[PDB]
Amino acid sequence: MTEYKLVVVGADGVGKSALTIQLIQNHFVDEYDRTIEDSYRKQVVIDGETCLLDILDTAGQEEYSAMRDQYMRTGEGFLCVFAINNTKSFEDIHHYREQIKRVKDSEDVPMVLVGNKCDLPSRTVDTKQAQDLARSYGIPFIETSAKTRQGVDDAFYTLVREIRKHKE
Ligand SMILES: Nc1nc2c(ncn2[C@@H]2O[C@H](COP(=O)(O)OP(=O)(O)O)[C@@H](O)[C@H]2O)c(=O)[nH]1
Ligand SMILES: [Mg+2]
Repeated sequence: MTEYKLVVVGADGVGKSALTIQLIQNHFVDEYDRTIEDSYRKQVVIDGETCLLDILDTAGQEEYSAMRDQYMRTGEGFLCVFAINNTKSFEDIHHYREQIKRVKDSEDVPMVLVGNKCDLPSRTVDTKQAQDLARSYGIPFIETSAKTRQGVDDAFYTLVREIRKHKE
């Protein structure tokens, strides 16, 4: 049974926890403590392959965790999430990409740029901005809404496909 070890990163409030729970539990969580970091596991079928997902929902807290360390070290792909109504969160993305490059000592890490909250009308980052940024990195860009499930499987599955390419 293939396992994929994914990590969800991004600024506070972008929806990292909502997207992870929406994937795992198929419901949209209104409020979830911003300082809570946890791992989730679900067996799924991606493209006809049954596999295990093992997902760390980061909170970027400073107290030490040894789980945090192993997933950064052993994690195989990363979701870099910003919100489309949050210009500062899109500006924060570079910091997170550079941190992942450092942990993997590599410019080629499986990674997907996710622009969350696409159910909102007050959009300050347009698709081209985000598409230009993902092309710069050579990684996919996927629009998500944790609230209605739009793109949620696509974001997590596309990353797994990025992991598959790397493993070849
Ligand atoms: N409208 C909308 N709100 C969202 C979406 N995802 C998350 N939120 C809301 O944004 C806030 C932060 O979400 P949370 O999952 O705690 O973000 P985190 O800090 O990245 O873990 C919460 O109030 C969520 O209800 C979304 O797709 N659409
Ligand atoms: Mg959270």
